[PDB]
Amino acid sequence: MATWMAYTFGPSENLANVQGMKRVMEDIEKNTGGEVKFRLRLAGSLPIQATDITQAVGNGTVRFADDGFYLGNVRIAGILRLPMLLRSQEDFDKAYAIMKPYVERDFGKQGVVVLGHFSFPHQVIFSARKLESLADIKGQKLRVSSPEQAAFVQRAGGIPVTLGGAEVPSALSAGTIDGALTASAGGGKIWGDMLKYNLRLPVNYFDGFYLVNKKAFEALSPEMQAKMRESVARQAPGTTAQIAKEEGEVTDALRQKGMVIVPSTPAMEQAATDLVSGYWEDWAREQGPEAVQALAEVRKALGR
Repeated sequence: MATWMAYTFGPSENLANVQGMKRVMEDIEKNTGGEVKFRLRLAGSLPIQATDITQAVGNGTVRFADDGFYLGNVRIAGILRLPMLLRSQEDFDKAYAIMKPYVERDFGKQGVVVLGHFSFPHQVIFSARKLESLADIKGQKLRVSSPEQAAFVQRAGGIPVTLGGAEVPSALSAGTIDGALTASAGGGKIWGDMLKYNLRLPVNYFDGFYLVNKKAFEALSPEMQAKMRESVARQAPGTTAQIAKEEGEVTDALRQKGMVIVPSTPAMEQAATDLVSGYWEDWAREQGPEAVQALAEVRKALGR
């Protein structure tokens, strides 16, 4: 009875997030007995910039999407990416139990309902320079993807360089950066011949939400709403799982290629947390009273 436009921030079909999106949509289609079918378009195939997916879902240009660039529209969710704060999906779950009402409220004001979440692994640290400890970060120029990552690197005595993934190769060859915060299955693989050390400190997750147009979703019968929710809840962890399996595989491959892999340790994590816990509170004050309050609750729940 309907075919819905779907969009993803993934630009090609080989990506684990895109495969996961397909699994979510397949489950929805089966579970609704074909009442809700999808046509998926990949990133760039529609004139929607990645940071504008939430607005495209909210106005119905597309009806369903994954989005990892929602922080511009849902600022209070930035707690979930503060450096060193979350160490596990159990930590995410604890934090999100607190964040959920704020996040659902603010997506809802913008015409969007949240149906699920998945995660990439932690962004960790790679460098062409020796990097086997937190002390080794000092004076290194490290590409970062956010002001929150910049704040971590700066606090660790490094020099953050905000660069997009595409500028990284020539930056490495020219020596204007030494390294980058990224995942093995992200930049690690494609930049791997230009990197030698990997300190697997769990700096922050990159992540996405499964988002549906609120008006289209609320127009479904109660039974079809529940089926759609069930399907996304069932499949979302599989997206996280596939991405995590690939991260492990690529890390093992990088080891065999000669990447020096330095695992994080409890002592190292504690030291790193002590460098940024103060910044979390500064960040929250900049974001306002709700962020301050929510952060207090999250920190109580996580014990850090």
